[PDB]
Amino acid sequence: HWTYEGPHGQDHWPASYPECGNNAQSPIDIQTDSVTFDPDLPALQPHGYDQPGTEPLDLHNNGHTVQLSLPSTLYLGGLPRKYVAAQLHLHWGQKGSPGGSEHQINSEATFAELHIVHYDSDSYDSLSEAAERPQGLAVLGILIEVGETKNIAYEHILSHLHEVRHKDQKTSVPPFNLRELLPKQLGQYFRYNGSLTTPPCYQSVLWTVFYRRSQISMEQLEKLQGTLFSTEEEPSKLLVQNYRALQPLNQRMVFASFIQAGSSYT
Ligand SMILES: *[C@@H]1O[C@H](CO)[C@@H](O[C@@H]2O[C@H](CO)[C@@H](O[C@@H]3O[C@H](CO[C@H]4O[C@H](CO)[C@@H](O)[C@H](O)[C@@H]4O)[C@@H](O)[C@H](O[C@H]4O[C@H](CO)[C@@H](O)[C@H](O)[C@@H]4O)[C@@H]3O)[C@H](O)[C@H]2NC(C)=O)[C@H](O)[C@H]1NC(C)=O
Ligand SMILES: CC(=O)Nc1nnc(S(N)(=O)=O)s1
Ligand SMILES: [Zn+2]
Repeated sequence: HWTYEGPHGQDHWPASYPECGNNAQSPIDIQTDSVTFDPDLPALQPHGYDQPGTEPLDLHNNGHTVQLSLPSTLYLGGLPRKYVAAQLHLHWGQKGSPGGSEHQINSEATFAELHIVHYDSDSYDSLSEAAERPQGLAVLGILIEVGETKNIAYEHILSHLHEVRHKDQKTSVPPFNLRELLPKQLGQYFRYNGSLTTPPCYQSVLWTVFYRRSQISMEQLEKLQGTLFSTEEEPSKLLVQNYRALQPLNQRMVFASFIQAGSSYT
């Protein structure tokens, strides 16, 4: 039903999904000269990331992104509640165009963004249930840029895109070290209250966006940008530009878990 572009595109989401028009939405542009340092923000502590179970993980092209199911044995230990892993997925732009990430830092987008989705199992029994509640979800956002060499960790995912080119196709991915999908310096991140960046746009996410970026090769990017289709069959249409436009900060506070010399905040 909903899409990024067209009649049912993002500019029209509010006409079908009211919350998409609300005022504490995601993604946002994080301007470091406006964040507030919070010395009490804990280390994230991803648990079980190195070994996401022993069974093959499902990889699904759902027409809007490619999504990897994750076992609830993985969870984050440094949050207000116990948030267990449910899935991760990606947002990107398109070959020959700039951008592709959802969040921006100091008004600069990167080529793609990885979202690892967790939900509060202390309070709820499923991802879908938690997705509609206040701080029901905790999503980790990793901005992805292009580096000089192939990133093996991301390759564990990218090497399977050709198996799920059509919307709704699925394939299997052997467990791999998920920690390697994360950038360096896990201790430097931003934290704010936001929402799902796709319809229904529920304001249920406690967001964590890392300060440092992960890097994939130029070739891995082109592969991410032009393999999957948004269609179930012919004619085929490439799944591209699946990132939502920036949403107004609307006076929310963005907190930083770190501070350094020359930080634009004190
Ligand atoms: C995302 O949005 C949520 C919802 O708005 C925010 O949650 C609120 O966070 C504030 C923290 O600033 C909470 O208010 C403070 O509560 C302190 C007591 O905390 C305990 O008790 C509360 C209430 O039962 C619990 O929610 C909490 O978990 C603790 O168990 C008070 O000590 C604070 O008062 C002091 O500071 C104020 C300044 O605002 C002074 O005026 C007071 O005199 C005093 O010095 C304050 O009341 C609030 O309870 C939270 N609401 C909910 C529903 O959780 C998140 O902070 C926000 N996250 C981000 C990253 O933006
Ligand atoms: C059930 C569930 O997780 N739905 C989501 N919708 N958008 C998400 S995102 N892009 O904000 O991570 S997660
Ligand atoms: Zn996402």
